[PDB]
Amino acid sequence: SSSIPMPAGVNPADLAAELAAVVTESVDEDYLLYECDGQWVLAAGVQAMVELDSDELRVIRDGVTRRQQWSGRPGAALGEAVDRLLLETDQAFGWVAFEFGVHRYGLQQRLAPHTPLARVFSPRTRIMVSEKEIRLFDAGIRHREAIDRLLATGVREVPQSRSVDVSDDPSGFRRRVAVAVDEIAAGRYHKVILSRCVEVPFAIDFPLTYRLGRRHNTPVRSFLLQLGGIRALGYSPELVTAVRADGVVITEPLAGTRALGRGPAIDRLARDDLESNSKEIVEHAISVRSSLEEITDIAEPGSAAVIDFMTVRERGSVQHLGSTIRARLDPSSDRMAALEALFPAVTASGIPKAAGVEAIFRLDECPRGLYSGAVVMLSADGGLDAALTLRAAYQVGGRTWLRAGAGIIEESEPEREFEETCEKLSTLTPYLVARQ
Ligand SMILES: C=C(Oc1cccc(C(=O)O)c1O)C(=O)O
Repeated sequence: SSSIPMPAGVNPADLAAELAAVVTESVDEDYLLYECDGQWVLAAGVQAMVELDSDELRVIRDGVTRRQQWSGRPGAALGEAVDRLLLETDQAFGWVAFEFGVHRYGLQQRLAPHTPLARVFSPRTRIMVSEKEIRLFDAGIRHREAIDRLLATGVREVPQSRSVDVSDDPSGFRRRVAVAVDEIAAGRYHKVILSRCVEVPFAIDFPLTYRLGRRHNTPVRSFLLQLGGIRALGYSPELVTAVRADGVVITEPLAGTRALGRGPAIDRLARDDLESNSKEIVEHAISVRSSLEEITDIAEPGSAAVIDFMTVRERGSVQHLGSTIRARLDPSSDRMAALEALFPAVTASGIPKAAGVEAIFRLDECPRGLYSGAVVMLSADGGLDAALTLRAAYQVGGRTWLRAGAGIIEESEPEREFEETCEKLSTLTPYLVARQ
């Protein structure tokens, strides 16, 4: 509801991130930038905030915090609070923790009090950036003036990045991998994704880092946020769930990994290896089966289908085997129920789910929080778009970190699994812009 023609030699990702940096800073506000199918949506300012925790639900608007106790499904509690936000505004944005998906698998009591499950907000203003134009939704005079100043200033040149060491293992990932391998060999579960955090020993400039890393990655979705004391950015390699206004539900499971970006002929050899490797084919097949079973739980009988099976999905520093699972949302179900059914992603949890999710509580640094959760965009028309939170950097308090994991199966070796985490961390490590 008002538009500005997109400038000549300006990329949408660069202008969207610059608007997020410069405009929100001049007004000192929180925001969330979400990239979805050629559109960069900047959700600027917080009109109301839904905070879902393990023990309480809070809705915060114009200084007033309303508290509620909730029981049963976290999805039903969040759904009720978000539908309310959406009666007022067209779109809501936020993040859903890994911990949101534990209730389905009987692990609710394992959550410590005040464990975040989700943060979803109604923005005061939305600025939508595409190749076509810049659209303004409910932008006030002060914001419009700040936008015009940004367009006249132009985009900042991105400085040289600063390197980070990913070779150290302070959290004993190699040790934790060996424990999971022993458990799988004993028949406890088939696969588990374990992870490790990597401390970034300097403050980074989130918008500039986002810009730099975006030039070198091909994610399904991307985000940049500053929300409630959390800064985060990511190049999501997978849609965990999308629910369209017409009832169509999609999930894009990934399983299997090879390095990418190492040179054309090297990348082709790795691509050919991935597509013919029995170990990778088996795991992908098993994951697509698990994913189909989950989507079946919320779909119209017999509406579930695999529309893309076992194809190479290129993701910057890595390439994965991917499938697309499509269904029709059953009338007895809803968008939150679909999210819960597909949560946490099989890709970043384990198989069987209940045993794999429980192994993560024992064998990984918990709560995972944003990592392996999702970044979400919800619409008043019933839409839900949820990007899997992998290939992301975070800043909370005075701490900046990266996080990456690997799929552990019976044949897994701690050394090769550690190397696999290095490949995934390389989606970001060469593009970290130091804060100036
Ligand atoms: C979990 C991470 O990445 C992954 C993505 C897709 C598949 C796998 C897998 O192991 O089959 C995988 O490990 C991470 O980037 O932290």
